[PDB]
Amino acid sequence: MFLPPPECPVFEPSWEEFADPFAFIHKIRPIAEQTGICKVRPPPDWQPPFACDVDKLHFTPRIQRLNELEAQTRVRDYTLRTFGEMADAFKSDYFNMPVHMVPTELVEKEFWRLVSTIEEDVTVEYGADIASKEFGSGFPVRDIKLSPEEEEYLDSGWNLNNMPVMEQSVLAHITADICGMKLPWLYVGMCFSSFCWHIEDHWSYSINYLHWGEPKTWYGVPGYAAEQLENVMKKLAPELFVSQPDLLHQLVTIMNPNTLMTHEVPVYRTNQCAGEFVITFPRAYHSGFNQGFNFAEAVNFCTVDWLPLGRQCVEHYRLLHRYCVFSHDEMICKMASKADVLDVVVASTVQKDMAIMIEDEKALRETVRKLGVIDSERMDFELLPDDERQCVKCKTTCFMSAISCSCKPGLLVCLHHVKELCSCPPYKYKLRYRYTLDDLYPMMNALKLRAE
Ligand SMILES: CC(C)C1C(=O)n2ncc(C#N)c2N=C1c1cnn(CCN(C)C)c1
Ligand SMILES: [Mn+2]
Ligand SMILES: [Mn+2]
Ligand SMILES: [Mn+2]
Ligand SMILES: [Zn+2]
Repeated sequence: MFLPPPECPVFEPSWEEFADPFAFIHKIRPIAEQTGICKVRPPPDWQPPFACDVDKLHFTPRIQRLNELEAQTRVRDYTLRTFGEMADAFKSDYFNMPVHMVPTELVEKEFWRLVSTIEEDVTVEYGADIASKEFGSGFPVRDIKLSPEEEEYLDSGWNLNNMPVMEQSVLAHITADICGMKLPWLYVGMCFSSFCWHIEDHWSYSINYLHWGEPKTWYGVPGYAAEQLENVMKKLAPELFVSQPDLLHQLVTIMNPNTLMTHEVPVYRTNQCAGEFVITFPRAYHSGFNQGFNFAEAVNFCTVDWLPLGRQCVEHYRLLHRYCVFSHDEMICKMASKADVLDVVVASTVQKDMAIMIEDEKALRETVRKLGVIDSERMDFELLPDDERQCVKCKTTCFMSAISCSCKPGLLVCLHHVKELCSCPPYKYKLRYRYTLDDLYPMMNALKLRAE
């Protein structure tokens, strides 16, 4: 027996409200961040054109078994037509019904039954990948000859290709290769194909658009309940919490929302239909499944609101020895170096994060100096491959500074883990720093000036 969570908030902005996506999100944040997810119905006039030949679109399917609490990684060939045909026949055969006459309530109820049952070993398939020449964005991009209809949506703020380059997303300024993160993912779904409970890398927002097809069912949990949900999962599925060698290597799972609700974790649901958006807020857990054959597109993004949470996330990561996707501080400094061309509100928020960064860095350098580290040299960390600049203990990506030691060449620790590097005496250690405090304070003041 399954009891559907309460519905999450649904917004129907006017064209005036809908115009600027970042302003609209900021306005709904008070409501939506209490539920973790929300749904956005664009004005009826807003309808981006979906033109597509299902025979030339091809992708490699991924296979998925559907067992509650079973571990899954978060890491053959179909055309969109053959997949679609496979998907419809599956659902149609499973229920002995036309795919559209099966109620969403029923598919939901059936999903939670089959993932629970040991006897059932339903496997399904799906597509998940970054856009490519074999399978491109569902939104119009610049390239062949576009219709005027297509051209109209080229520059839309809700065209998800545009989010990795809007200034209001601080992830745009990142000049590092983080393709997995800042580029939109494309998802081809069939009935029961499922995304396990997770939050986004670095606690970022995400936004998801269902282009066409049968709906996508979501479950969302507000950011404030994140560790509570983690406690419940740690008690019921500990194998998901054994630490992992690489970032692609995260274990996740399917878990009945009722189980979370039973343990006082607030959960909300929704059915995302074609032409609707779902937005997930920072550190809001979500999961769900598809009702049938469909096509979605999704991307992460980071508003100014997020910057302090961004800093908190990386400290988390340090404590948990989890790898980082990028350096938060390296991003902060990149923005500071372009203060003159920053949006004024952005510059203000960045300045505030940078002040915390600098006083924290000050204290850490005083601490390592009292541990006997005397020698130092400037080091351009941004030039090192990421796997070449992780703290050997906590795996954090170094940028502001690190300690090295001649006794163990090429190894680094962050300044929280000076004691974890070599067993040589302190004078053989070196402080590697990107900037001096004297370098940093003017960078921060440029941001201050820019913000008046
Ligand atoms: C079933 C699949 C096409 C799919 C999907 O439809 N969605 N829709 C939203 C999300 C998210 N977050 C999302 N994520 C999906 C997805 C990716 N990677 N994986 C593999 C591991 N996953 C179960 C967490 C599933
Ligand atoms: Mn099962
Ligand atoms: Mn997600
Ligand atoms: Mn530790
Ligand atoms: Zn460390």
